[PDB]
Amino acid sequence: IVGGYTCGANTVPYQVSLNSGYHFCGGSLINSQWVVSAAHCYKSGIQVRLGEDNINVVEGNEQFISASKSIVHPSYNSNTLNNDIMLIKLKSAASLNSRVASISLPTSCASAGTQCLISGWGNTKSSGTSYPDVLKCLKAPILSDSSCKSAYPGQITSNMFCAGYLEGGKDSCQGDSGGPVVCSGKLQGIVSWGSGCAQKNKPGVYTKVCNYVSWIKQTIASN
Ligand SMILES: [Ca+2]
Ligand code: NA
Repeated sequence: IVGGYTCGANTVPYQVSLNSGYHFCGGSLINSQWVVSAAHCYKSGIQVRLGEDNINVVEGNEQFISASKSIVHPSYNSNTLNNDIMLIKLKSAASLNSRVASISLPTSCASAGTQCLISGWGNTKSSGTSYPDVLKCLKAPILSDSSCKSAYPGQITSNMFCAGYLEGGKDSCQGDSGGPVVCSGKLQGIVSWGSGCAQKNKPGVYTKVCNYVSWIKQTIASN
């Protein structure tokens, strides 16, 4: 996250860290046994870490659970990153508590102008590399699709939306992928891609979760 602030320990209780010997992507807990993340974060041998704040120090509120199965969306295109979403089933159910809670799926899609909260353990520099150890947060609005499509011609589909600051300065970055975008108490996006981080006229691009609630609900009930 570039231009964000330190969230505070366990203030984003639905945020998860996917680890394969190191933190490589974020995710969101949707219920005791399922996590949603981006499909481009797919890897075999994932350990989901919940109740995390400093990912390098065990502070006591963490739960490390291995994934029993991963489902990448049937229409995921790794070239355009259209349908960038995947579900992960935990080997055991997580114990939900004050520090570990799930996020609710949306009943409708959000409007341009709505403010959201984006969080993650990714790079914090637009031009440089600085990876933090504690969770960072950033508040950003959803941008009109017109401004999104004008920043990226021919690349935006109906399953994506942009959020951020066209002036640059604030944005999600790599290491934040798969993580949540929550607006009004519902999970509306997943960190997917963008052009660099916090560059002018290059806002972040997110997976539009309101278009996948039926596939999500149907898939977790059958697995
Ligand atoms: Ca920790
Ligand atoms: Na993240």
